[PDB]
Amino acid sequence: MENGYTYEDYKNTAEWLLSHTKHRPQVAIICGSGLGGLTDKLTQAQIFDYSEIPNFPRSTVPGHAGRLVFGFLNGRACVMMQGRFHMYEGYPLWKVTFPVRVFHLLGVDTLVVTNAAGGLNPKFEVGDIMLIRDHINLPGFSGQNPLRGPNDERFGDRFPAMSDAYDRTMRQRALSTWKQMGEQRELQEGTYVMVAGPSFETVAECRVLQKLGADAVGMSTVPEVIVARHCGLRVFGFSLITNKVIMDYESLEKANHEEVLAAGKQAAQKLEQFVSILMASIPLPDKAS
Amino acid sequence: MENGYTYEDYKNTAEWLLSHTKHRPQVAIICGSGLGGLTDKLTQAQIFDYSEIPNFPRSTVPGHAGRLVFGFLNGRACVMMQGRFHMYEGYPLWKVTFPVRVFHLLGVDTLVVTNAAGGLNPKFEVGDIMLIRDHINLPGFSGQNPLRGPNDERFGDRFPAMSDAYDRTMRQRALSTWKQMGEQRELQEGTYVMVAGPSFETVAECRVLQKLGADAVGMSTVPEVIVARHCGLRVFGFSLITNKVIMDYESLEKANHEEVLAAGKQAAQKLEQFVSILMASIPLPDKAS
Amino acid sequence: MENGYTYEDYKNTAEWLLSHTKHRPQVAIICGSGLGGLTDKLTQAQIFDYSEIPNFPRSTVPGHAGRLVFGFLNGRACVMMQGRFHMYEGYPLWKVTFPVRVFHLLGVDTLVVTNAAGGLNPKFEVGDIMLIRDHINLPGFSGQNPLRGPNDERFGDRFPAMSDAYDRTMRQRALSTWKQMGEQRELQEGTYVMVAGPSFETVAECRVLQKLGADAVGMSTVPEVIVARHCGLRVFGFSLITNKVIMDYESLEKANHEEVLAAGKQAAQKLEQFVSILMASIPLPDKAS
Repeated sequence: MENGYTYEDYKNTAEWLLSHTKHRPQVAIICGSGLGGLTDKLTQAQIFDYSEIPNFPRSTVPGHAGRLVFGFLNGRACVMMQGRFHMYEGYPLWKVTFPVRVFHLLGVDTLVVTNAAGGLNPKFEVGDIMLIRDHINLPGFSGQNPLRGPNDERFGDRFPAMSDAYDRTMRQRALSTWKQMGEQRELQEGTYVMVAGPSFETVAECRVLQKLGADAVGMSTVPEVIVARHCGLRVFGFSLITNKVIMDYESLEKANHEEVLAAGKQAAQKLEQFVSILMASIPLPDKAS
Repeated sequence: MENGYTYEDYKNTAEWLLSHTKHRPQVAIICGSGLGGLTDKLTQAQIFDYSEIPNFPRSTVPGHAGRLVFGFLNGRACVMMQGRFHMYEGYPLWKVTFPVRVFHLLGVDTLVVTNAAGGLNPKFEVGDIMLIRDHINLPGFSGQNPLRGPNDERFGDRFPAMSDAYDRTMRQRALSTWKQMGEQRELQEGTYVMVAGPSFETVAECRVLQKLGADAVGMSTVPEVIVARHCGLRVFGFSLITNKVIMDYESLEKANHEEVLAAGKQAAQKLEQFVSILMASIPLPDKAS
Repeated sequence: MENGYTYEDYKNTAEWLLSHTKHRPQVAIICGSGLGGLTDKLTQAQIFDYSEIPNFPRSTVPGHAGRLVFGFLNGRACVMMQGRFHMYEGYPLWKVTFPVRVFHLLGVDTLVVTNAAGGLNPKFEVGDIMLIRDHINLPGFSGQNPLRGPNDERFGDRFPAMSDAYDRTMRQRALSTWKQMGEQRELQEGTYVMVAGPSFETVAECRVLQKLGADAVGMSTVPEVIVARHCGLRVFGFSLITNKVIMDYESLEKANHEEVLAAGKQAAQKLEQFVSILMASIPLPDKAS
């Protein structure tokens, strides 16, 4: 089953993208539930809705918010994805991941991946920010992987490693910075595990997920990271912790992400600022030092 | 990948169903290996084979037993599914689950799901009845989920919860009743884990299944329960324990479910009676108390 | 979803195979990364490239090495598969497994399955040979199983067991023989777990894989074994251990299988010799004793 997308298809989409924007971004950022809020911060912002870009997986049903805004965020030139794509939505992983491949041909060397997890480690408060340090791809344990097909050496190897996925440096460099800004609560670090399907994890499941030694759980970020690294992109990311998964038999109270009122607002604002002062710590190709 | 079934398709099938039967059931029951034996108990029984109902996933190869019999079981009006459908049989989960959606439009508020598991908890005898208390969907950990596609708000939310799947009340109300009837052996309670594929679990696998903290294992009941709850149906179910999965290196004796002689007969008879005196404990919409 | 291959399709391919070769093999061997090296050992060797056999899944992109050579190895008549097929390559499991079914109709009663794993047990050196003793099919935990469809009683049952997969005798008979030849290092024994997708296991993943109690990991050998046993073939196999999966945060050195220089040569040579003196321990249909 090869990818319905042929190399010329990306070429095409990059080019296009590169003939409609005087902008050459060095960083792609992927925005997650209640986090497209970061696109307000850009400067020289230039917005293109998927619908409009030649082969772009167009968005489904949930709302009018999902487009590609180019701009300037603190010194570095970025591309930002508002509204990503998930497996639950019906998309083959060669669709969720398409963006990353074009970003490659734009000329992006770094990618920050945001998301809003469920925490599973008993020391996490809704509000927390977790530096993804690692992942657990269950979907991939079974062949649900974006690199599943004939390989495209123009993209990468056949068997890329992942010990290594989320940069040690941008991870040290992130840790330091939370010093810098001198924040209240701590900037967690843990493993991120993915789970596909839309319904939520029951309680035996929350317990497997936790015995597997995961700290947050969600329905995104691993496909995109894998094919990001396949391509040699520098990857680092964070998780906004919204829920706090029940590992005991009880009457859940909970019902939202950010919908309620400050749930995503409050905690989402701090990561948006964090991500924004981090642009500064990301090496600049012109390594003219 | 949306569901090959469009809302009008259910509408159609319900209607039909509702213009061929003077019966309006308030309970659907799903019968599992060696348990269609319950349809003998109905009264005012009205039988319709799948083949005959407009979009109904028609049955495969194993035998002539698989149809939909409406009737009367102890006071409540039920619909009973003799011979369910599995993933191993080749069916997308939007096929295994179709029935549940029509039951929805029939006007069913409750669903009991029977099945015959393998026990994995070292205190279970073949014969036992386990109240499923919870589940572990491995198939779904990877995107094999029935809610995988664009959502149908007429059916439900996008991200339904499952902490909650198997009613606390019908579960207390079941526990009590085994008192009532005053039975010999005890009515177990545990977690039910699903596994797709037809071949049986080897011995390292039986051990993962058990470390994951499951108590019974099978190849059904989770899809149907998930989309049952998606729809706000009251769900409760049981497992008949037929085998007793080997977690040590040895020469299995075993070879059947019920095929042998009383294997499914004996133990299947008690659950059929149990299910039958439970109709009485299920609330009656006319809540005229 | 039935198998795109209909019984007449195998018939056809066997026949063909059986009208182009005066050879009737009693053993199929499946060769794995850096192990087609065994075909040099045959005698009366007769080579047929996939491309050429009527329905044979033809090979992809990686190189010119992948064909079916019949011959004579120590007394027994074998068929040897140079270059197997994987899920990562894009193949439905009814494609990876096709070969096994024809071997069935050739008249093969035994199958040895080679492969080159990653070791996960902390006592294994790259170089080691592990007698697969058992398996963990994650792909199958989710419905990615070769027996997924309508059953073909001419092939087998519906629900075949696997406690039993890798022969106790050929396993004792193998153990003894490493005595016989009197080898330096020991002939390991452990559980083999499969994982699909091409990229490599990160470090939380290596830890799940190991908590699941696996000892080696790879991207082959379980489909083929399952449908081999479905068919009542005697199965036994080995793993060549090439890597030594990182279960700690560190800077991997590693980069190859056999590519480097003696990595696959050295260790691959010993298994090829081992497999070769084992032909002698495999019962001979003419049981004229």
